[PDB]
Amino acid sequence: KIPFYIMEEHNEAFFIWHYAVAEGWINKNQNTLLHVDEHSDLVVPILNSSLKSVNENIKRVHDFTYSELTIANFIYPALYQGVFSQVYWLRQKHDPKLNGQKQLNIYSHQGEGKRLILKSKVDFNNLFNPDCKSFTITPLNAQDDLSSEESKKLNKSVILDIDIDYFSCDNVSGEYLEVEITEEAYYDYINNLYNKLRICWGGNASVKYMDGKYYFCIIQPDKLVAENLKVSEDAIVERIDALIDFLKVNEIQPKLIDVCRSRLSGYTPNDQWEFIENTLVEKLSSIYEFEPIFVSELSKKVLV
Amino acid sequence: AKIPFYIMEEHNEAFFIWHYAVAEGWINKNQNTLLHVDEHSDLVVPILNSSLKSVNENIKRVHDFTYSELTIANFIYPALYQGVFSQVYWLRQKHDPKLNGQKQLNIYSHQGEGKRLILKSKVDFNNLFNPDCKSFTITPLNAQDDLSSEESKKLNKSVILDIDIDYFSCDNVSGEYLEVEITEEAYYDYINNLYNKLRICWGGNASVKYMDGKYYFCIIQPDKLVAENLKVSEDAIVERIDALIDFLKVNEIQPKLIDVCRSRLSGYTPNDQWEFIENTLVEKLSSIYEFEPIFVSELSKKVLV
Ligand SMILES: [Mg+2]
Ligand SMILES: [Mn+2]
Ligand SMILES: [Mn+2]
Ligand SMILES: [Mn+2]
Ligand SMILES: [Mn+2]
Repeated sequence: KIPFYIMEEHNEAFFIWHYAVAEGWINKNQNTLLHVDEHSDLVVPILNSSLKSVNENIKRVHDFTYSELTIANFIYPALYQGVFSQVYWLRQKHDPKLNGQKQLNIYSHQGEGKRLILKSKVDFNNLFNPDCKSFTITPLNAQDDLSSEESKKLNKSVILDIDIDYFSCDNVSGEYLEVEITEEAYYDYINNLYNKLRICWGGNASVKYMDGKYYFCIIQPDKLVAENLKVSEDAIVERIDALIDFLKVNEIQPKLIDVCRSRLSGYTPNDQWEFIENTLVEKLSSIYEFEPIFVSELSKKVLV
Repeated sequence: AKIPFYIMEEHNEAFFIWHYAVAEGWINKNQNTLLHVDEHSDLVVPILNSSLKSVNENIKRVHDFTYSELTIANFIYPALYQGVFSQVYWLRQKHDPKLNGQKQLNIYSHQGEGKRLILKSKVDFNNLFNPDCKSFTITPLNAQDDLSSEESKKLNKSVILDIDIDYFSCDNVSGEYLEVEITEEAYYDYINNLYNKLRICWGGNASVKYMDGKYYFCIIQPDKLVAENLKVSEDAIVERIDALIDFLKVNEIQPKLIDVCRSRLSGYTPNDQWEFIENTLVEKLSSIYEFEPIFVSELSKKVLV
């Protein structure tokens, strides 16, 4: 049986990886992240906690995961800790400019493990620096014919990290961020000349009134440049089958599989997420042996 | 002849002052130089709800737009798109070493509507004779720079002296700190729900706080202690004001309009220094220029009548 885990939001993947190392399902380091997602999740985080200290025990990892980790900044931390030595990002259609391997290195400011710094060329000072980790991020497609040399390089301690929004996505519902505010806060935003929030926070940011309630729209997606990434149930099935073929052809045997719904964040359509998860698990069960366990089960063992 | 001199609280108000200066005829409609003396570039490209073509119609319209869609960092490119300035010179204490020489840039609006601004490094073939497309330069400067006669000649044309007092002494941590009053429901969902969208999207870059029976959502800097401190001493401030006054004398700068921004309500200028910086700056500017400083409120007064 392959360890198989399902989470609501992607930051939880960090907790699952460290749990797997603790139980010994995957190795301490030199693992491969097969990151199957519409988004790269390669935001370089600044953290309050040192990633050196977070690693010590699983209870500390759990608290960090649901505190400082976002749904787009959870990979570079795992790379800085040396959990993965190479990342393969699988997408429906990649940007044309970005193609082939990318030789990168990550270190923290003054070795504190708080402010991560990304570089293409390894600095002379970071030569034989334990803080500095070298790795490669590669853009792949499910329809890519992979060479015998490239196939060998990918197939080393593989973690199959799948976000359901890979198959069908809604960036408009996903990007949109709001918080309910008081009438006093709403009024000051519009009418106060020097309301810091209006004149210091740009983009599409706004305040709105609905149902006798007030909201600060922190982030509104640009609907003019928004692509229609929501596809039919047939297109989803086709896309899931294409992933199975990529895994079959490259003879991928994961040491850990994790699935992210991304339906509470709204990136996966709310009327599809059940169909995509159910169909994926069915299709994954045809080539792999596993028992799907919800991430809550891991939390309960840690909290007690 | 006195130089029109206007003091404002926040930098978005500069846009209003520039268009007022055009309407009165203190400066020309176009081909002005923006001498931008500030710690921050204020070169955010804004996507707007109002067309910048329509905003320019009358001064009331400009005033409404300034206190609506503008931020303290996106007020320059709208003025460049409207053709108010043909070149910007950014005066900073210490620039990025990579940033050298004049940057040949052009700005145009999506479909010529004047709502969505698009910034480019080279003029697109379609925008070669397009009157919606404006060509300009943005150049870094230092107060210690000795300009050539060719350089000084190029720069010293219809100058607007645009000073943000955060150039002399700055606090980016105080300036970047934002908080908004939220409801009980919003506060307790953030606290109890692990999948609350504010939590999972922003993590340690945001937080919530309870103060005097009220709830706030706060945008915060993680590892705040390690963040840079640009707050300097009064002596350093005086030395830096003298350095500017010397640069203005040496290059024989005679501004058609001076505007000063406090940035103390936004908190970019330290609250214990802003009065000292402003008073010293105005005192040492009067040693090389003749003017009577007027607060931006007096301009707003006339428009709303
Ligand atoms: Mg706005
Ligand atoms: Mn993801
Ligand atoms: Mn995703
Ligand atoms: Mn400014
Ligand atoms: Mn400034």
